[PDB]
Amino acid sequence: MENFQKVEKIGEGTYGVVYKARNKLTGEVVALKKIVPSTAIREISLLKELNHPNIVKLLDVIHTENKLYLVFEHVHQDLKTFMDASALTGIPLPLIKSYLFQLLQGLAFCHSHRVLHRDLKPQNLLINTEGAIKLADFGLARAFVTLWYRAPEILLGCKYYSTAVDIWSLGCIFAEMVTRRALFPGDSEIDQLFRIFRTLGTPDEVVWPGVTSMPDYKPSFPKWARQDFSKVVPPLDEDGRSLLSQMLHYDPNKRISAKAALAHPFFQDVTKPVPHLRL
Ligand SMILES: O=C(Nc1ccccn1)Nc1cccc2c1[C@H]1CCCN1C2=O
Repeated sequence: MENFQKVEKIGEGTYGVVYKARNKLTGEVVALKKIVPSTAIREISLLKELNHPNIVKLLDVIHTENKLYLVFEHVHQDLKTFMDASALTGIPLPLIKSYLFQLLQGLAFCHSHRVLHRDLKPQNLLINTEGAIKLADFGLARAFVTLWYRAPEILLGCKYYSTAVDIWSLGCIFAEMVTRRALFPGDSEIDQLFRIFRTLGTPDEVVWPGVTSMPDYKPSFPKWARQDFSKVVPPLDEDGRSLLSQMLHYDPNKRISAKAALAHPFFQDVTKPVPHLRL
């Protein structure tokens, strides 16, 4: 719109292009997402009221000339760029633990309001100079291609997934921060499923009741044995490995909720360290 001066392209998701921009009427720098179904307008208005320290604030919604723009608060850097900048030494454990803890508080808040993210990835986790991290793009999937973070139930064709899909994605991110390598970098839906099966074991009715009756399950899937987590995420300690194994349970009903994960022994010594970032 005319009240906004675009400074540059921040990025672009499936739902649209994002720009860093200046709001001439306030002078504030903002993240402007250019995306209209009445249903959408409604759902979005709801997201506007959801306020929490670990969620990127939706400042305003501009439905104009039959176009839809979302104006969000701007946050200094994304987690992916910080991970790449830290690949030689890795992110310090105390910061990994602070970031996971905060992300769980945000997810717990969202989940209590029945809002799922559905597409968590490093690119949409934003960090500031003060040690905080925030979830961006939450609620949009509902409102309106890396498969690395997708829960198995989505890959198997389940249409009514729950809050548990977000815990799965967070577990994959947790592992990636620790080892500095993506946990399941599949390049197609089937390759993704198979990379998951090769590490966690092909699922069956014992570990996942109902799995064989999922829309895309095939009796012909290969049968791989489960690997030990000590091999998958060294040097994560045993408390960290136990929390991770619970976030990665195959059955969505057995997967740990964001709320219960906040009381896990892993977080007993959390602190809030300030990162070493270059903007
Ligand atoms: O504030 C932001 N900063 C930033 C910095 C570097 C890279 C990306 N973003 N970004 C920001 C803020 C609100 C919403 C969105 C974003 C970007 C991140 C990926 C997709 N986008 C969104 O939908």
